[PDB]
Amino acid sequence: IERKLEIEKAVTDVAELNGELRNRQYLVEQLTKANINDVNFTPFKYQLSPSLP
Amino acid sequence: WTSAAVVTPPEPVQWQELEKTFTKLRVLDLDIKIDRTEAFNLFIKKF
Amino acid sequence: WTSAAVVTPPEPVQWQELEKTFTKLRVLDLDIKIDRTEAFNLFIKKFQSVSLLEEYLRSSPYVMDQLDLHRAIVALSEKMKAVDDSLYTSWTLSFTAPTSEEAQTVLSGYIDYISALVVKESIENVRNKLEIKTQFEKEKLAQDRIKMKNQLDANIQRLNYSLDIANAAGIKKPVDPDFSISLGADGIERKLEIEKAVTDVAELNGELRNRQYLVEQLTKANINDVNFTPFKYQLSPSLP
Amino acid sequence: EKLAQDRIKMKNQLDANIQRLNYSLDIANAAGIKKPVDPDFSISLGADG
Repeated sequence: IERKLEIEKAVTDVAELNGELRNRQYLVEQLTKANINDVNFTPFKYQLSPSLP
Repeated sequence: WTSAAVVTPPEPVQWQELEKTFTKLRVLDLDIKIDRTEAFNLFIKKF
Repeated sequence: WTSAAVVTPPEPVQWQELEKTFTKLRVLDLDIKIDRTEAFNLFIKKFQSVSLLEEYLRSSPYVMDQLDLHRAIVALSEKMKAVDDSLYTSWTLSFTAPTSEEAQTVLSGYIDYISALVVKESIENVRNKLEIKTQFEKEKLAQDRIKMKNQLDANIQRLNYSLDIANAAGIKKPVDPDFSISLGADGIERKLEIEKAVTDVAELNGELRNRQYLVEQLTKANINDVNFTPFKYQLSPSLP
Repeated sequence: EKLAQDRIKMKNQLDANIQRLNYSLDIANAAGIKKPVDPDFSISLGADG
């Protein structure tokens, strides 16, 4: 018990023993890095493109 | 005198560069999208 | 002087080559179909397209033999018609020309020009879904691999604090919820160190190895130009 | 095609397992447990087994 008490007092970063917390940091990093680039699309389809009457 | 255009809501193949950008944020646990018919209604609305 | 076709949504037996393909992919957990009634509808949607029709006309040699051109092409384009005619669904497609062999040839050809577009689009839609599928699965494993590594890392730091507590209570041979001591300081030591020598988390994990197998087949899989018909003839274009 | 793909997924689990069994042989040894008596590398059966 006394060894265990001393190990937990020595904990500096709660994520060192925590996988969830670790992969969660990784999410926040991946999110922060990710970008939406200027993609082009046309919000419609032409049955008829503008006519020359 | 008069020019016209016949316009319909866009088809899947037109959406492919948009479907490459949504596969993640889907991986990043973000599921979003741009609904073809909703994009079209936004056109007719602004037009 | 008016040629006519009656078209119906295509029969199952016309879908067999497309079914052998979608089955290859279902195995790779890609549930992808082309609804026969959907292809029939996109067929009629394209067919009703003035823009598409003028393209066909301007590019057919048979129409061109026979710049007041734009005015002629706009006129021919007014002689193509499609009406919807109930047991099954069926549409009647028609075109009218000065001669009867002209009327049938220009209808026949515009049907094949449209049928070709729809077959190309449909084949590209499915490839598009494969490139989204293969994309997804690779980024997800790449991402799950860094999550397995991270977990193994916290599991090492935990085993590290297990050794230290096994020794502080003098359990050195075999036999707690946070730091499991059972194995005892002797095992926990050889173990603490087999876990320090792992280089890829995939070594001790059937899942991750199998996931690479998927991401492999998905990358080596091909959708090959299939040749189908988005409809079924009741009446092939007539000789009026 | 589903069999051909599962026959292969098995081989991968069998391989992943051999590596696991292989590191149990070593943890068995270093703990003294030679004869028949763990969550990640079970040594129960003891090194000779």
